[PDB]
Amino acid sequence: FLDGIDKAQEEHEKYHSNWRAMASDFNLPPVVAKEIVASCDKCQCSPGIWQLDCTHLEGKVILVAVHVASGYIEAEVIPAETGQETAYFLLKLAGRWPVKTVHTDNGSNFTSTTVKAACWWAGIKQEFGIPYNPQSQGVIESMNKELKKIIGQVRDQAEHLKTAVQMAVFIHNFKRKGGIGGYSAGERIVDIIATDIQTKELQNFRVYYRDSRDPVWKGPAKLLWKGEGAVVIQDNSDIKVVPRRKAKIIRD
Amino acid sequence: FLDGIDKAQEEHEKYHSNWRAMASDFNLPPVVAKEIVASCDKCQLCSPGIWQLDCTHLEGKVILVAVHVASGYIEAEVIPAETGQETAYFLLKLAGRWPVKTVHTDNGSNFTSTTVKAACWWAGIKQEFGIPYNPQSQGVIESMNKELKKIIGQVRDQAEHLKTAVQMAVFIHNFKRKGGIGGYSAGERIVDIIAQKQITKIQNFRVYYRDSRDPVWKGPAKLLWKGEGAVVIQDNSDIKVVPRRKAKIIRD
Amino acid sequence: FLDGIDKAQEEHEKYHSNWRAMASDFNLPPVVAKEIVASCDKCQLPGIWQLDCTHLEGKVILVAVHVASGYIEAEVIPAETGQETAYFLLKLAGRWPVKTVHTDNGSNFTSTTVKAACWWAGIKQEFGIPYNPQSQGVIESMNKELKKIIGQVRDQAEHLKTAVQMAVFIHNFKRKGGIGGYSAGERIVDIIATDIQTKELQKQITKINFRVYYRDSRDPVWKGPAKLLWKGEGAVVIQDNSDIKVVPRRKAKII
Amino acid sequence: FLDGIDKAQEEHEKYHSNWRAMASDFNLPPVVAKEIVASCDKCQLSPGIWQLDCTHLEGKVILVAVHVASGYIEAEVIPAETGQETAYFLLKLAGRWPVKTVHTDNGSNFTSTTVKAACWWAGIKQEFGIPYNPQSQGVIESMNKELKKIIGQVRDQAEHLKTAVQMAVFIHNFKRKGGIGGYSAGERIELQKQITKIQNFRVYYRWKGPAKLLWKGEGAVVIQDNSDIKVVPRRKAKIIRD
Amino acid sequence: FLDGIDKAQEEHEKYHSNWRAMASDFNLPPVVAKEIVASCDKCQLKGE
Amino acid sequence: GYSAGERIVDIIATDIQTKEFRVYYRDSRDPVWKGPAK
Repeated sequence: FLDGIDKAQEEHEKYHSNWRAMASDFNLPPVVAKEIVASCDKCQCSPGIWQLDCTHLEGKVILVAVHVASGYIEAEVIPAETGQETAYFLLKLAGRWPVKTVHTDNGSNFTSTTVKAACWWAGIKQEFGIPYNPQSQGVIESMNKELKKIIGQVRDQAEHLKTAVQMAVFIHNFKRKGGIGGYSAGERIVDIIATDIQTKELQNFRVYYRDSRDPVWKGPAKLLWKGEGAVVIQDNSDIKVVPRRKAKIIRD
Repeated sequence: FLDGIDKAQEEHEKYHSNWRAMASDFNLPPVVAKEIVASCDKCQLCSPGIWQLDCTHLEGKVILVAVHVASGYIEAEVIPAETGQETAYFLLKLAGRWPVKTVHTDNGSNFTSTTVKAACWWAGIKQEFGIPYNPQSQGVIESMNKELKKIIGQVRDQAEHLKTAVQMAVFIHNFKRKGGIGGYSAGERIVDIIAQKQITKIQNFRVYYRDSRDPVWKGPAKLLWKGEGAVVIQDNSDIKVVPRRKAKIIRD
Repeated sequence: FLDGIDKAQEEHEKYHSNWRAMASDFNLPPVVAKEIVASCDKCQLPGIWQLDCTHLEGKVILVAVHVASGYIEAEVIPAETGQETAYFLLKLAGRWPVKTVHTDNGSNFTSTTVKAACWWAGIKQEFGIPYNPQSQGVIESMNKELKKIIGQVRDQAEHLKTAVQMAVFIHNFKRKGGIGGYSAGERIVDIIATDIQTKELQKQITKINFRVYYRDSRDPVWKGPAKLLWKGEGAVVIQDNSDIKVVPRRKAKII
Repeated sequence: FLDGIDKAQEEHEKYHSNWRAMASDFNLPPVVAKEIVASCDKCQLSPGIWQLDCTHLEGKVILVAVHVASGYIEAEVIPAETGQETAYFLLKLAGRWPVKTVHTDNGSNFTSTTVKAACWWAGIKQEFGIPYNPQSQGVIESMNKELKKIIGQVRDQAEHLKTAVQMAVFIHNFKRKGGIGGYSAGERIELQKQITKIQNFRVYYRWKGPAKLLWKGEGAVVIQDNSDIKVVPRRKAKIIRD
Repeated sequence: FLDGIDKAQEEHEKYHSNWRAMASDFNLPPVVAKEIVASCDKCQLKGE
Repeated sequence: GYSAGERIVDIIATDIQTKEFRVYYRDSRDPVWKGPAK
């Protein structure tokens, strides 16, 4: 495993990624894997949802996007805060992935005409203001701070801070694997989108829910699932989880 | 006649069928079709996955014929010789076109040949020799043999070699002769008859866990059921429900 | 058109694609999509099949593929003459309802026999480079994968032709994959049943044909034919060259 | 799963299909599924393969990234043909997909050192010349022509190429669905960790020599000794870590 | 009737004879003669 | 043809059915909330 040890050490010389990742390069139990971090001086929901934000590191404007469900990053140093350039970058996000809804604030950096045209052409919905759960915004701001610490480290390696911003984007996409089972943002992204296509396909049995309180039976309800203790059904826009011994079964 | 009726007459001269096409597809009145068939000298007027096979001779040439019980969709090809090896090759060619599961023969020496058994194995085709155990196909196999012989009796004027005339007759009997229940050509009916996939579509569907608070936690769920206004997904050791607005579904 | 079809047309104006979306996602009948691409100045462009050849181990192998599902029909051909390709194309035409075929301009397809085969069976053929040779690249990649398959199966078959057939079947049924791990057979059957239902849907769509001849208003002359739009008791609405008119049924004739 | 194991092994005796398929017959995690290919004599043998190229249009330079395995095309307008911009674009590529090896046209702007530097610190390999598979060789130019044709219609709705290029890219990524069954390029576009976790254990069974451990189920312990796979009950063997 | 259909059409492009005239002259089933009239644009001159 | 008694039955039932809090409208477009709306 000396080759694996050398490879993991080089990886930390380049990436300083999570020790959970480096356990893979070591191909060794965690006890040694902690040593690379210990010795390291700088160390020791719908798939179509995205959010856009901004930060002002070192007097420059950095606009960052995150896929909420997986900790993915898409970022670019923007020359100016004008809505025209944000429109171009939102065009990029929309082209590269099937993005359905975007959560930003009400500011003119997003309510400008160009952004509205971008959403109109690409087919994206946007929210303007405070989301119902600003803890997600707090999480992405914490991610912004972690990217900033990352930058405070990488800037030893990049002559231009913009390039270090990109370097961080990639480090967090792939090298910094963690959470659940130590997975990179790329892995979660890919798993989520494959799940999404299989769920489009998933989206011959109908049920007459037997409302014994009348007593009466409901009409041609659909069977969204036949669990073990209950049988979900949908009735127009309402989804009523019926009792498993009080649901008729019609085979179509 | 109308351009459509003239085209139908030319299609008759091409395909030796009058009533089965223009009376049904071309909406010709029955009187005109009856007059045409009167003038036409060439117009003398179970367990899906179950096929027959048989051997026939004509003008010193051997023809192996594959039939379908469930709609009378007939495949055929001229054989160089009655030997078993050619029969095995033809049955091979059969296997890849439709999910053949069990065939019945006439216990002939060329069919009891070992190589036939070998092909039936490595393809996965079962042999049920003797006569079929359903009192419809027993005379139906010979009736469709007679039908093919009669079709060739008219086709032969447009082919000097049987090797092409046989395919001509096969196309006629597969599509240009439409009848039976509502006037469905054998090919159509077999489309219908052939029509685990849906289970395997959703086997690896994991879900980004959220809840009614609309969070960005995106826990490592497994999709259990979809529909009726929400989802049913397991959360580690427990079970909950989430509206469709959240709980993004991805492949594992 | 329907709100869905109007939305599809607006999405075309937004995205400059007609057939790839409304024919597949919006379940539009192929005739309407063809009419739209014909009218679409920005669109220069189940019955589609392609035929090709390969020269594995010094022998000629001619392979057909159904574009929409990854199906295979192949046979080791004794020679490259158009006579035998005519016989095999006869086989393809008999076995499935094949409407159009995409090959090259070579004499292996422009020979007289192939033209007679298309004439008898009712098949159209393209000769040359298709507008999207990436499909040809895909089928060539499939040819290479069949060749790797052969490099493996030839441990099992005494005659390479038989291994060619074995591969045909393996890819038809056993090698299920894509979308939800489906065999070429499953996709083929789904597509053709959907095609039957779309013929029925096209019939019911075109129902709502009718030539209407009518006496115009104050005009002694009868005109027509106009397209019928709506038929009440006593009156009809008619389309006479993009000019909607309302005519009492006493002054109209519906054929 | 012994029935599943036998079925997958027979399938390889007949088909030698992808181990990804055989994971289904096994109905088991990938660690065992790799073994059928590993033991297969005709087996035990490129997604992550992208092209890059430079194009010009109306006096503007456009760098285009393609994917061989589905024709999913990325692109962006470049301020100038210099190498540094190319390195920045390739950087931006690295973080979106696990790019592993790219091929170029040996141009001076691509043979520039900074391109090599970026390919290193990201971990991207360069295979210059022309691709060694006779599909992408004409496919790269065919998709270049496709992008040019798409722009030929897009241009009426964008006065600057910098936006028209992204318009064409979104069209070619999703709004053009075709190929096998009509799948848009975007749609078309753990086991090793388990293998690495267990490959440091040695098993002594019945005592016989050391064996490579493969699985540690609930009722058995599958091993591999002398290039042969033997199932033993759990109590009949001892597992130690080396 | 194949012979008579071609003749009745030629006579109809001159005379526009109604369907009974074509059926009597060219020995036609009433449905065929009616189809000849029906597909004439110059013979559609009466409402219901 | 309703005698006064029946009509008054009807009127008083209508009356009881007709017998049968301030809000901050949350303008998320800003996002912002409105004042003491009634």
